[PDB]
Amino acid sequence: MNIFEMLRIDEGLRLKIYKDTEGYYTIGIGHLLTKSPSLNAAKSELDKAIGRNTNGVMTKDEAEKLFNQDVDAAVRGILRNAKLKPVYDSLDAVRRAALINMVFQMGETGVAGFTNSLRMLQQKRWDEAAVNLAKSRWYNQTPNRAKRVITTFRTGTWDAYK
Ligand SMILES: [Cl-]
Ligand SMILES: [Cl-]
Repeated sequence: MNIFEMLRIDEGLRLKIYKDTEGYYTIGIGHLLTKSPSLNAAKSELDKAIGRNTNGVMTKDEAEKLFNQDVDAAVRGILRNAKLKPVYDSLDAVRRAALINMVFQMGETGVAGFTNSLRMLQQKRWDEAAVNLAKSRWYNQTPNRAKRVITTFRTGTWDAYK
């Protein structure tokens, strides 16, 4: 299992514009298009991302492509972040994937806000961080996914995705 497969599981794959759990326009593999309420604004961000006049639909290949960019960007956002980098650097490979996932779903900024959890993960206090992570809107709004990520940090294995 790896980051890609992991996220493909959490996010799914849709080739037509759709609304995410927060009601925002999205497409592909969890690729947020816009927070605006306008579908055109969305269509417009789509065309611009892909480089062609799409009419709200895309191919698998295009989806995979945005997905690769998005992953790359998340990692890079983590590395450029003064609060995240050190966490990430201290983690093992599995757990890093968990941190990427969160970053991918919530943005660097969102994640950089879990100060306390972060600190706990840095200290390798697994059970405690898992508790702390759960006391969040994130967990309350998308509890199944949060559970998967949290177990991953708690155990350092992929069992939640098997
Ligand atoms: Cl883009
Ligand atoms: Cl969920």
